[PDB]
Amino acid sequence: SFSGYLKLTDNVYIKNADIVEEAKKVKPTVVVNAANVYLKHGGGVAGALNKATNNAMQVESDDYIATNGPLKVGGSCVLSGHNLAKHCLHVVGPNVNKGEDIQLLKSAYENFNQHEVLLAPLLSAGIFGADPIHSLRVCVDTVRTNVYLAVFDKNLYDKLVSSF
Ligand SMILES: CC(C)[C@H](Nc1ncnc2[nH]ccc12)c1ccc2c(c1)S(=O)(=O)CCC2
Repeated sequence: SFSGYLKLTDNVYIKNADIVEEAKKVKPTVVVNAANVYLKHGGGVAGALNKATNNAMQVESDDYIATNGPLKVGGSCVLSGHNLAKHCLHVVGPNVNKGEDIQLLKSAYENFNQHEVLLAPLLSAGIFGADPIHSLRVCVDTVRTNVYLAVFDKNLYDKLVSSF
């Protein structure tokens, strides 16, 4: 199971950890990917999860987009978790560096409520340009299911916990 997490609320937990390493250790039912609408897993969390699958996540993702078209910002899709989890929930948070509306961050976190328990990153943080403190607050105020957040930066983890 999940270990070494700090409990923030009745249902939100947080740890300073690499989500790829956490997925390989736990093999959760659901791992969330910080996806873009095209499912092009080039960098950040998406690039790291895809590299751990030996590119099998990208091959599956390109077939999904060829059939269905792109996702919406704030939307999601369920695909295989490959060697990392039973399933991967690909969720698109708004990328502020592309001028996407930050209000769509709450819609993105609502996708988590369709799963009883998930391993996830903070949406729209990092190269998506949003304030991580804001992302954690939207997470706690929107997600009702059990979410285990992996934040791979000790300095940011300490700032998130000390300001919570
Ligand atoms: C540095 C943290 C803010 C964090 N990094 C991480 N958090 C957890 N496992 C990780 N493995 C490798 C890095 C990594 C973070 C959280 C969310 C997002 C990104 C980064 S991003 O990939 O830059 C863009 C998408 C959203």
